[PDB]
Amino acid sequence: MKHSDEYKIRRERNNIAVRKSRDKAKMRNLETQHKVLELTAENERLQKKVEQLSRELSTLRNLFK
Amino acid sequence: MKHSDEYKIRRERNNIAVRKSRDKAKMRNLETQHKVLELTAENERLQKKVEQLSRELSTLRNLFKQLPE
DNA sequence: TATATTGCGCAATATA
DNA sequence: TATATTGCGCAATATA
Repeated sequence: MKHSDEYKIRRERNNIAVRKSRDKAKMRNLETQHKVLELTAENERLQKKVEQLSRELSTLRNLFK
Repeated sequence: MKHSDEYKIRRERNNIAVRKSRDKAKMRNLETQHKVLELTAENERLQKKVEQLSRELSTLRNLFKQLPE
């Protein structure tokens, strides 16, 4: 029923709502992808810190010898 | 929209390709969500280890500085 | 030549 | 009444 002016307005508003809904869904998907990058970097940083602390513990303990 | 047989064949092939591409993208999203769960559990393990070792080092440093010269 | 990926429209459906 | 979400599809673009 493309000719009705009420139809044209309804499609106009739904197209706006559809694009808004899909935009939000895309941002949620990107946020999840970004969380993977953040956690990967943070886990690498924490592993480096584990290794640094272990080196410092071993150096300090060598003062016993 | 042509509407030749060549056009109908091209639309059919693209429609199949679109569904296959969307299925793959949705599966990637599911894998990414699982990856977040795996990395969060690993992050919690690493935070606990860093805290444990930091306390151990702090206590050992305190012991050594209680020594006289 | 082809398939893969993408933003979008439509209408049905879900929800307020 | 309204906006929000989604299966199906289209055509432009990206890629092989």
